[PDB]
Amino acid sequence: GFNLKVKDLNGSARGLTQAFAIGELKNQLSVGALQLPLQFTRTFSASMTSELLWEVGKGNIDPVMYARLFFQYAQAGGALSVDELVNQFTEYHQSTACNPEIWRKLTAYITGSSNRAIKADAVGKVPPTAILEQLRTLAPSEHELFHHITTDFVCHVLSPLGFILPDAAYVYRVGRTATYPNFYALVDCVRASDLRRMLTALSSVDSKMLQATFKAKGALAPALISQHLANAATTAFERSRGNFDANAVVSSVLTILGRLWSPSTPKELDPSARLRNTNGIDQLRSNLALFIAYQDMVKQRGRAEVIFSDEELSSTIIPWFIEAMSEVSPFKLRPINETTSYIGQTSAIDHMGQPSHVVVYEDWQFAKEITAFTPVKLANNSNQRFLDVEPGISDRMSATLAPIGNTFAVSAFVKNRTAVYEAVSQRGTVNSNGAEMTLGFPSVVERDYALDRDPMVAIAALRTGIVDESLEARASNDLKRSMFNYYAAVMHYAVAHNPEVVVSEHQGVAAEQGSLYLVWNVRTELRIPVGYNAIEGGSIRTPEPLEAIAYNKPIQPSEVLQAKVLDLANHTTSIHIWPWHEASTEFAYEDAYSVTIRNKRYTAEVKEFELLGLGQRRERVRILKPTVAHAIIQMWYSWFVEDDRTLAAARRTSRDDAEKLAIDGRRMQNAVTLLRKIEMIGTTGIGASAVHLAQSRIVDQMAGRGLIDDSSDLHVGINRHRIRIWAGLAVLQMMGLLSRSEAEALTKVLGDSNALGMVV
Amino acid sequence: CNPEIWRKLTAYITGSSNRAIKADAVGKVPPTAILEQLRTLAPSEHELFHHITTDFVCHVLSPLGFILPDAAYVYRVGRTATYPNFYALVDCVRASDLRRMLTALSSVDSKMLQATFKAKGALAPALISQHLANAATTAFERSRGNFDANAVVSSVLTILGRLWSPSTPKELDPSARLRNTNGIDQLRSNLALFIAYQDMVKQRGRAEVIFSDEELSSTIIPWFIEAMSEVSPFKLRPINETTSYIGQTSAIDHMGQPSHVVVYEDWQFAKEITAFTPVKLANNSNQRFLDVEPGISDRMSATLAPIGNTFAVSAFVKNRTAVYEAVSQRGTVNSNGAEMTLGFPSVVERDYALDRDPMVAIAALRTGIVDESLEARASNDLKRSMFN
Repeated sequence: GFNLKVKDLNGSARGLTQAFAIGELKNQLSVGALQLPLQFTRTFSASMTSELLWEVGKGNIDPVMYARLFFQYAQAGGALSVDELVNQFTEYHQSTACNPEIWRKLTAYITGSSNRAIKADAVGKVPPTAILEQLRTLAPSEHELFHHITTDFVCHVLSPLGFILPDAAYVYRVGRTATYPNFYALVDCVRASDLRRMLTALSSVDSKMLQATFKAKGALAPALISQHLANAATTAFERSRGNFDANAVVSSVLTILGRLWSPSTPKELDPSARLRNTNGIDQLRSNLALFIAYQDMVKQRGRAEVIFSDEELSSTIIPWFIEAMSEVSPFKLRPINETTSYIGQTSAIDHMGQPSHVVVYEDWQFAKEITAFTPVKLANNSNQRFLDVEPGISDRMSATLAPIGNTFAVSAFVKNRTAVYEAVSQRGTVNSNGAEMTLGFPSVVERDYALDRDPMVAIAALRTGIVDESLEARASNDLKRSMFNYYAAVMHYAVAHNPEVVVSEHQGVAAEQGSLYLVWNVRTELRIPVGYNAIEGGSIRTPEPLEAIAYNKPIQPSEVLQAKVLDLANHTTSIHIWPWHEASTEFAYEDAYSVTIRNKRYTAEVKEFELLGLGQRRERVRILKPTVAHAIIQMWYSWFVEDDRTLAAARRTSRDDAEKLAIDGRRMQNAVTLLRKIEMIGTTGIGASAVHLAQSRIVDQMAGRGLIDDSSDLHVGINRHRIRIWAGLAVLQMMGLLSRSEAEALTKVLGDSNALGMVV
Repeated sequence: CNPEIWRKLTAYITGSSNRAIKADAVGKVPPTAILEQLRTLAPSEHELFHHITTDFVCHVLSPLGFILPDAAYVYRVGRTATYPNFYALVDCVRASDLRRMLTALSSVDSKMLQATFKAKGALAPALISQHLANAATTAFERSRGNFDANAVVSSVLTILGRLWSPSTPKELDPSARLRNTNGIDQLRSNLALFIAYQDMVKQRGRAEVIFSDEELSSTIIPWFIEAMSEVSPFKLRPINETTSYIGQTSAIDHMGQPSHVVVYEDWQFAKEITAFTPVKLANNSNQRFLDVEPGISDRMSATLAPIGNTFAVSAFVKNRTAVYEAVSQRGTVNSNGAEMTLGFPSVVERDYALDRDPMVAIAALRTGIVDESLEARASNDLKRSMFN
């Protein structure tokens, strides 16, 4: 729901300038006339709208799945980086799998003794679960993943089918992932691929015959295999060497695509026609994701250096950079046309006419369900849980959910956003300071609501283009990353609609090298109110993807991009679980409605379960945070408050008496629309149940403390609408939809301009 | 559903955590011993749970070899609140959810567990740990939450509210098909279900339907009836025979109109008062033998007989009517009219049972207002009593 003034970008939003992204913060902006062309066919983007449950087998040790999960773990909530996540695994795996001490202890626990060895046609089957039970005390690992990966390794090598009962069911949730590939995120793909080879090393053609060597002619003596497997797990490990640094893979490969993007390729080295012939590099130089990534890297690094095992090596080794990008990563490769299918664009207009107001949007579908579950622990000290989804609460909320999606729909949003911008006696204009641009991108917003950060601080950073140096490392790192996701999504919609482009170098700050940037070309009408450009010939070259987008015409979105509920129901009811806690929420709500009647104040307090009409209260149940839905509402919220803020500063700065009568106009007008919206939700299964409980409790308080006859005032015009607005906000809050802190700053907005018409 | 736990207790009976032996030597094992383990394995507050799982295992464990069927365990079924508050109804539906839950555990397939391993004889133990785990899960996964118990009662009473009412609005009045559904005749004629409606709509302020009707609740559910028929302590009675313990008697003036009217429950006192000393068999559990030691019980019971004589309800109503008269008759509306007093020990006994002052409930009746400060369980016990 980010609004911006297109004329002055550096002022309006510094964060979305390409000028910012390549590292020029000076008054100077990219020079419109410079050199060399390009066309982007495809890109690397993650999936939207996907919540998937992945079982981890008996065995089977899927070397990609784990490498995929690791990413989801580092992503869906911060745990360091997926690079730092791997070298943690190596230390665990060395301290454990390579150490015969830990093997002696756990082989003794299974059967039959630590010292004595018996061929034992007697020994019966064993559960995989008890070994983890052993391992939690044996290898007090933070990330409970590791205990499975080692496990089903042993469960792979243990199957003559007697001793191993290959029965357990364990599942992990693959959720929404950040869409676009930050530089270190690429590094994170390569490091995720280091893992791919590692695990497909563990389960091997020789790991299957370790079983078959001891399958003949029957049972054999146990005490030994504690020392052999201990090194056998090292043999697959010592054989897989880190070799080439994943940081270095990406550092060098990017360096070269930038050398062949640039119009300046100096004397010494321009790419070999051999490496130019390498498969896929046709689709790589035409990949935009890689381009924004280059900008990212050279901005932070300030140089690009090469391993020089090329001209040969990276032509033969690696393409596997592609493999890292192709299989392991959530970033799987797409045609650039079909990546933006969820993005529309629409303008307001004047008579002639130029657009007064241009709105870029993502079509999103709300709902379907809101899941409510109660976790159950099977064994102590662990995150192992069955999640019983307890419905009828889930349903009850889902019912109240349906109308919200209706009244808050993005379709509904763009309507109420466009038809408002008109000013007195038309006609325009560049007056009022030109043509505003607003862009909702819930896909980006969802990341902040998932990582439990206030999205508004990121939005803040966009306008200013600076972050507070004070806040802790992990905090800014979450911010910067999210701040990238905006910029990225912009240049994808920006590029997808005008592929003909120019790459050009920069003077440089040091000057060391410089960053390569983009300029567009677009056909349009003659005379421009819009942000500075020549325009010279009805076509215009522009550096900033905003201006390039402003010159487009209305677009229909191809797909609805329906957000989906996770199925706890069919699976988890029988199965164990992932890192669920941070991604969900304790289910509790309290609120109170107060009012003054006849110079006396009454107050009712309400609890969450009273609102769903049940008793008494169940504290154990939790709700899965609906991170997406909040982001859509954010789009509305972010419009209401930020306009009100600037319009206040607009009315002060407006000297003209005719201009101010318009300003305070726009303020009251859309404020009632907001009121209309909330009041509507305030009438729902919950909302009236809320209003009823409230009023019910006030009167019983009015009977005791005095005469009841005063209750007539609760039914008065104003008090009747009052309780309704509150209930509306109160119902949104007791669902994942409204922060109490944002609703406070919402109500004040409803009160900063009087914003109550009695209106018969 | 947890196989680690099943392994642990199967190992605990005999003979080892790892090695599995058919073991025709192994003799029987006591159920009390399985519970001793369970107190450490699944530390629940309500010890009920440990028995219900227990005799599931003693049901699937009876080729009769391993289980020695020797124990004696007893529970006290005492006085219950008499009438079904709205939320008590929800509690009935929720209990029949448990009826189907358990009747799932003891099954035609839990019984073939006897018949599957009856062939051809004793078999290796390491197996049955994983078998039972899946056996109890199939019983669990088969009983699904299905219908929300609140939503059941909400909607079934709501439609009963629709055909009781003189206002049956334009939009929806019951289908004659569901109107014909068996038992709905005794449902619209059920008094408890009516005061329950009043209860519900007082708190809720509206009545909504699952809207699976017009069809569903004609076909599903009657099972509301099933929940109410079997499980519940509230079992269905003719309304003529429900008030059988209630008498009524009036004082009078000369003409005369009643001066004083007393409604009462005939109750008989005594006979005995038991005194016991609890003896613990095992620590950490509520398991006790209770040796009732008489000569105290007999001594008090001896003193109890005369209290019964002097306090019998009969003597109460006798001494109550004869007081109210005033000089030279005649009435009246003076003295503030004709008083009515009604004792209901059945109701008061609940408060003395729940360790509450009957007088605080009584006070709430006269005023009709409760203190909002006091804690949840406290008021909830009050309102529940205030309903009774």
